[PDB]
Amino acid sequence: HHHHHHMVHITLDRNTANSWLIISKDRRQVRMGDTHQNVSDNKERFSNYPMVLGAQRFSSGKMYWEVDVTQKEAWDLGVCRDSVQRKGQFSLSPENGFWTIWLWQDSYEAGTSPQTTLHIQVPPCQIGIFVDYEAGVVSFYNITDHGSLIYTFSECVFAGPLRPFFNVGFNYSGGNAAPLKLCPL
Ligand SMILES: Cc1c(Cl)cccc1NC(=O)[C@@H]1CCCO1
Repeated sequence: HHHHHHMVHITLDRNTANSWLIISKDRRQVRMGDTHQNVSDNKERFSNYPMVLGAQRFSSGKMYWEVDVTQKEAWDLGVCRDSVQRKGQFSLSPENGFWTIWLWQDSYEAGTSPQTTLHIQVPPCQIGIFVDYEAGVVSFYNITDHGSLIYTFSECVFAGPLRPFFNVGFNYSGGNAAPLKLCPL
């Protein structure tokens, strides 16, 4: 791809984080803590899952950023509506305002309803995310494999401002403590 020139500097929004997340001082890294992180509750926080939003809101144009997923067993990445549900149980789907991919149990899947199997030959250590607001496109790229396409959501009905979306995943196994990191431009 040749999307790198629409690069945007994403930072994480502490106020949206599940209360067990630890966001770095530079707001570019997030990991699951081994307990509640001593913050007050608020209506923005994702309650049921280890999720957080980027601070930036996008309502036009082309945007591109990259995320490091090295040595994680589970995660979700993409974009979502600013108005997505925060509390209780929900599925990641375009109907619920999410355009995402994930790793779970040694398989990669796109967050369609029902979910779509991804075909990845080279497990990615860094993921590129491209949004074209006007075109209604969200695309994912394998930076480890020379930028190869992972998945394109097209005919997207955003229906609102978009925010970068992250899930560090559960760490029941003890093998998923590693952070998500926003990679430099
Ligand atoms: C923080 C969290 C949410 Cl939000 C949802 C489900 C699980 C967890 N916690 C973990 O994955 C690990 C394993 C048990 C102790 O923490």
